[PDB]
Amino acid sequence: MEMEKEFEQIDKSGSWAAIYQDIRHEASDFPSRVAKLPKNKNRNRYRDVSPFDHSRIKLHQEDNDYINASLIKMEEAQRSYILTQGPLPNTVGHFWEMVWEQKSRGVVMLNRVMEKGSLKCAQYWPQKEEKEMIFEDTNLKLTLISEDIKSYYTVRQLELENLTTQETREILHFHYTTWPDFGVPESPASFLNFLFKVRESGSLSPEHGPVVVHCSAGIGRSGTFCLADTCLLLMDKRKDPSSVDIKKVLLEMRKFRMGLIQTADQLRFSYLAVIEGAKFIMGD
Ligand SMILES: O=C(O)C1c2ccccc2Oc2ccccc21
Repeated sequence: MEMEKEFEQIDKSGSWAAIYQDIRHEASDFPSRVAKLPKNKNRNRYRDVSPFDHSRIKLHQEDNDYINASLIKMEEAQRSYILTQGPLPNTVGHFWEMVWEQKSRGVVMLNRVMEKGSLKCAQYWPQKEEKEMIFEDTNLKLTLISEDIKSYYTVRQLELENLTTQETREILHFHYTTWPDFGVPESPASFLNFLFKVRESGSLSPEHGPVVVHCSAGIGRSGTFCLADTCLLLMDKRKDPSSVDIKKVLLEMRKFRMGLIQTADQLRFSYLAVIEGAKFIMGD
């Protein structure tokens, strides 16, 4: 069923809350035993958001390999994403260790450091060129190279170098700064413009490690970004683009991380974004 007609049918019937609860009911439940070990309590931002054991990212260290981060591997679409929480004061070094070890080119940030008057993640990147950051626990140095501030978002060029050797890779940083909590972007227009800037950078392409995507919990806004990207890629690949079922793609993605899409409004906005974005994919 053309999603655009499925969309109008749900809107006219006002059944978004009903559709959303049906997804919640059918979603995978896998163990998260490593996340719940007492040694890891200060590595989790939210008691109720944990990576499954089968899909969690492992840090390359013998001491403690745990980070709140999941590998979402889309087979039909040939895209991978790492979804993670906003870094905590004691996990900013782990965060950059993961980017290094997984060979990522891009970090996508969908939250502000402060929202609703509370801290939603650590200030984990440098704000001035001449004030670099050193992460002593993981032996990394991070330098701001350049910053491009636009109306809806900011792009930063960062230098990451192995202080174990001398390997130097440049990481890009895509910061959406207008998205509110459990809320929706302004018009899917600015969110789609942002998604197309990440794509144009190379950050989502198979010559690199998976993109790192976060918000505060790494399930709501983060979920909306990977769901919209994968659904548009499928529409581009298939003989019949009307065969793309957004609810079925979401349930596939929920095999790899719990809770993706946090509200019925986030589900509705994901539909809107894919419907408006398809008007480019199909040749306009
Ligand atoms: O499709 C593939 O060749 C491969 C893959 C194979 C089986 C299952 C999942 C899967 O995911 C991805 C994701 C990105 C790139 C390649 C793959």
